[PDB]
Amino acid sequence: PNVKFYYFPVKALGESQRLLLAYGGQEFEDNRISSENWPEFKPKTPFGQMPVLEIDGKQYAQSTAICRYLGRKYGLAGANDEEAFEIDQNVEFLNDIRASAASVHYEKDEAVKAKKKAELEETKYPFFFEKLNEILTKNNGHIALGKLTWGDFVYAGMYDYLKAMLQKPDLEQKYPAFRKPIEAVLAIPKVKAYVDAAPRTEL
Amino acid sequence: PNVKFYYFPVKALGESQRLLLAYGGQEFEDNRISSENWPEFKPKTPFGQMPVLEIDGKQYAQSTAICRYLGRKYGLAGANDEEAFEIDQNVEFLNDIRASAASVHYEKDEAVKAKKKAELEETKYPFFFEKLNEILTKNNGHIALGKLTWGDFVYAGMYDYLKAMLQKPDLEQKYPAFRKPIEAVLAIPKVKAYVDAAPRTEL
Ligand SMILES: N[C@@H](CCC(=O)N[C@@H](CS)C(=O)NCC(=O)O)C(=O)O
Ligand SMILES: N[C@@H](CCC(=O)N[C@@H](CS)C(=O)NCC(=O)O)C(=O)O
Repeated sequence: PNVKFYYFPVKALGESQRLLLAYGGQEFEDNRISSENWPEFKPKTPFGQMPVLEIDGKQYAQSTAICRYLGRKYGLAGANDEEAFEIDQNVEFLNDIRASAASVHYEKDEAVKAKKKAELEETKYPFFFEKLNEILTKNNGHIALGKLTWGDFVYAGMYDYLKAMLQKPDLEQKYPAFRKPIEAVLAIPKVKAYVDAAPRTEL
Repeated sequence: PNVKFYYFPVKALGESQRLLLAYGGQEFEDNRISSENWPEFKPKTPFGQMPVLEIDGKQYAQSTAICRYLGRKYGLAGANDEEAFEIDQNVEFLNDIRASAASVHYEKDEAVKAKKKAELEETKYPFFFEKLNEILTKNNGHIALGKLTWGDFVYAGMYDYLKAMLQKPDLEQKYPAFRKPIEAVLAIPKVKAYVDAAPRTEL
């Protein structure tokens, strides 16, 4: 199909779709829209945001919903309702970690940012990280089902952005499992080939 | 099946599952766990939080993932991948509105809460509400597909909690469409019967 993907020139919420498209052997226009040019595209999007995936002229918005749809098309969404559920479940936990980190990162008052961070360090982060370590260990380096699923692509796509927001670049020294879903996705030749060819960004 | 649902004695994130179970004609133990007793249940949950749905001893956590699963079991998740996608997409937009309201509501510093609110009033809320009004209008009073789906139950379950966080109890005076998904769910006899029999809470 004619496929076009629209997102900013970063990984953040959109890289997981690019990686999923690479997995599926689906060639696509990687439309990396600069901040300066974005406003001319914004009213053409379903909700006024990116990412947007366009397939034969039909637009799909909302990052996780797009990854789930691509995961289903590429056989990465489990074999029945209960398996599909587990992936949704573990990805929704990942989104809580992202949301908690985002609440610190996007605080523009450096003083309030500082107290929010301290508070999360003692009350949510330790529990999130131990829980993520349990899940990655239970699933042998994967986010769900003990094998490759679309949830590994969501994890791989957002991992650096998460780390940048957590302000622990050194996260995976205490938790070497945290690298494993990325390794699983980058082990896939097509995906490795796309990543080797693609720009790098810090988030 | 033997079904048990565990959540706090409020609607917030868990009411949508109770309503979906009522729709499905699935009798269940509505286990409303008080804050004071919660800690004894917390280590028995998959992630250390509620809601948790237990079916024949197997636990399902993560609210949206549970609603999607129940929606699929009850034929409320569309008829193909593209329809299922649209529901996921529009519910993920709803979650952004919730997340934005939550960032104000859970601010414990009343001064900072005040500036965050003012900032959202001029920069995200007007766009969210117009966009939600468009979606509800396009879909004839529903969150997606122009008909009843599991996304209407998510909306119905969280609507009061959202309003309490937005600090616009008067939301649906400017936007009478905002009441419609609730009307669609409450029009269903089993669901109306459960709601008539169930406790009321302000969120
Ligand atoms: N829930 C949406 C969130 C999308 C979102 O926040 N997009 C941001 C970038 S990561 C954006 O388009 N900002 C531009 C704007 O709002 O004008 C999704 O996951 O796709
Ligand atoms: N992403 C989870 C969030 C669950 C959540 O935040 N649960 C809260 C109540 S709404 C909770 O269990 N708080 C108790 C605690 O953390 O000890 C979901 O949607 O189910």
